[PDB]
Amino acid sequence: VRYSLDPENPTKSCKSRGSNLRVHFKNTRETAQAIKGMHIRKATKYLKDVTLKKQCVPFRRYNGGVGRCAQAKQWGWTQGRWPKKSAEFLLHMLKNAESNAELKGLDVDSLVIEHIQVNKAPKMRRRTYRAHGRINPYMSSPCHIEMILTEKE
RNA sequence: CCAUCUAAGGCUAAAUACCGGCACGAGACCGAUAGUCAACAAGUACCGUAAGGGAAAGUUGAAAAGAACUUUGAAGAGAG
Ligand SMILES: [Mg+2]
Ligand SMILES: [Mg+2]
Ligand SMILES: [Mg+2]
Ligand SMILES: [Mg+2]
Ligand SMILES: [Mg+2]
Ligand SMILES: [Mg+2]
Ligand SMILES: [Mg+2]
Ligand SMILES: [Mg+2]
Ligand SMILES: [Mg+2]
Repeated sequence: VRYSLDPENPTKSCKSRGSNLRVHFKNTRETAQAIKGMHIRKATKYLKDVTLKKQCVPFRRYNGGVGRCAQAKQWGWTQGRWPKKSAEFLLHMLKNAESNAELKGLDVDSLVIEHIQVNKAPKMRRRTYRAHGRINPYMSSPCHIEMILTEKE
């Protein structure tokens, strides 16, 4: 499969990908943008402590109705959240990428997230029941995610 | 006055008609939202107590040669 961005050199880079993940697209996009260029260990720690609710993911684009929190100051924002499902999905994929690098014989401790991208996957349909005998959709919003790690000093 | 038939009984092929049926041939027609509703397990799924109503849906590749094997993950799912 082809990636949206090609790495500057394929020798010092590893790739990971997932499709039709059953996690919210907007939450996943926000937490992916939160970890756009961190070191691998830093990103792992950040996602872990997001799950334990010690640091927040700032919601910048899809922020309508998102409440304020005190941990967005360190991001220079006002609205932050703690999406643990997307955090753990990204954690699993980061682990997969780390294993990928260790297979390709890359220095694990020098990897940074070069390119991360979240798309919208095909949606799956459910039904909800409203007043006066009416039915509206109950669609979910899965996502496809790709990630590239690159050796930097 | 003329003209023309012989009712109240019966039979009779051909020339004529044919959006059903069997078997065929063709077209300045349509080309999968078109052409029959129906190119496909279509009067099927499904709805209505019933009379009845009634869809959506074609295309890998020349050939499955349909991805052995290694690796991360519980797996989906990935990298080679
Ligand atoms: Mg409002
Ligand atoms: Mg209801
Ligand atoms: Mg009701
Ligand atoms: Mg007579
Ligand atoms: Mg007679
Ligand atoms: Mg007769
Ligand atoms: Mg002829
Ligand atoms: Mg077409
Ligand atoms: Mg097609």
